[PDB]
Amino acid sequence: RGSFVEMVDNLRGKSGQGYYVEMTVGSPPQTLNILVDTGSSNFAVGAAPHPFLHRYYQRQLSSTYRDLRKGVYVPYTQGKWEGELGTDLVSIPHGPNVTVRANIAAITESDKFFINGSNWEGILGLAYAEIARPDDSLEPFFDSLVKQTHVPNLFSLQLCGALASVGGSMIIGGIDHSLYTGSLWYTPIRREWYYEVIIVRVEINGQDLKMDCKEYNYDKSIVDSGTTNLRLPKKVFEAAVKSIKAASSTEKFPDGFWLGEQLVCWQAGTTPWNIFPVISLYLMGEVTNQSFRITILPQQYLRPVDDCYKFAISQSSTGTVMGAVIMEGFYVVFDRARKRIGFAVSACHVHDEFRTAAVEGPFVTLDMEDCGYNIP
Ligand SMILES: Cn1cc([C@H]2C[C@H]3CSC(N)=N[C@@]3(c3ccc(F)cc3F)CO2)cn1
Repeated sequence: RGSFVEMVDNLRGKSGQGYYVEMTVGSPPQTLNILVDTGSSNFAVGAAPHPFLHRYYQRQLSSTYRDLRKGVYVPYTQGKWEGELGTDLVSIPHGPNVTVRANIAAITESDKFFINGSNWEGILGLAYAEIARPDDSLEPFFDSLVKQTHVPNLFSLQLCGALASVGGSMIIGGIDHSLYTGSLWYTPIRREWYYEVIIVRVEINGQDLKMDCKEYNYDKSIVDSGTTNLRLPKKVFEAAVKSIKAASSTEKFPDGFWLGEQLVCWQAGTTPWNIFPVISLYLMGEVTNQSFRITILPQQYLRPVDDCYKFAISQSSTGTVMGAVIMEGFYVVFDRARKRIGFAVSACHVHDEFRTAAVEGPFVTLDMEDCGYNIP
């Protein structure tokens, strides 16, 4: 359905600084680079001359700007942004040939939000209204896009990985079959807030972690393009590291490396990928008692920083976060229309002659509903 040439390679970025898409806001159009984030729900752009910014939204130059006369305050774990709500006309030059009236938070103050040295000036929150700030009445961009146009209620992301430049594709309103190999396998979206999914089993080199599956999703598991690492609940991180250390034991590394406090280096071109295990996440499938598994390589979880690397699996207190470490192995379809997320082997994933990332199924998995966490 099935080919979108003009949207292929519409994402850029720098290692660890996120993936961005070009957008225009206002009349006449003001071009801005916007970080693509499936982990949030606000469209928010710099609107004042912060030193780190290449450019910013100048509301005084737009005839289509409309003030909502309402502020928005967004503290989060690692920083904060605040702004003034309004609406304006928005387009995506390397996206669908449409213009929509969307909510825009004009960022007037922030802390640890913008990245010194990055090439983006705003964020595109692609998740659902439930988690939008200040509340669910502030319609997210994608919802406005689907309401105002005939663009189908789906988008897909191919994040390619390799400060080294990164690239990828955001296919808005469809799937591009050239971006993946094999078949797409779908997992249900548990609830429409974050893109919440259920992990039913975890294996390290095919060796099951043997944990109560509720631990894998404590307190949620999400698909997040705005996070670099694969983040795991503390207990799961503890078991995964123990197992990865055991499989990779032919070479010893300091405790700091596994905690991300130190790097590891090998003479350029000699990285011993073969000693590092593959990581498999089994996800809840579309049918009762049926699952599938996605498998990533050390090429996804050992990130380049003499070839030096950071261990990009880390502990979380906010549940599993399937960030770029997962997304870079796969073509990911956010099939909002059918409340499901599809995964297929990415045609751009980094691998070697011995192993490739994989999406396999079906598998028989019982009691999968018990894997989801519920607040008592
Ligand atoms: C629900 N909600 C998310 C939020 C925040 C969480 C942060 C960190 S993780 C992420 N995926 N996006 C954010 C984020 C991502 C990349 C970045 F360079 C700066 C950021 F702030 C934006 O939404 C606020 N409320």
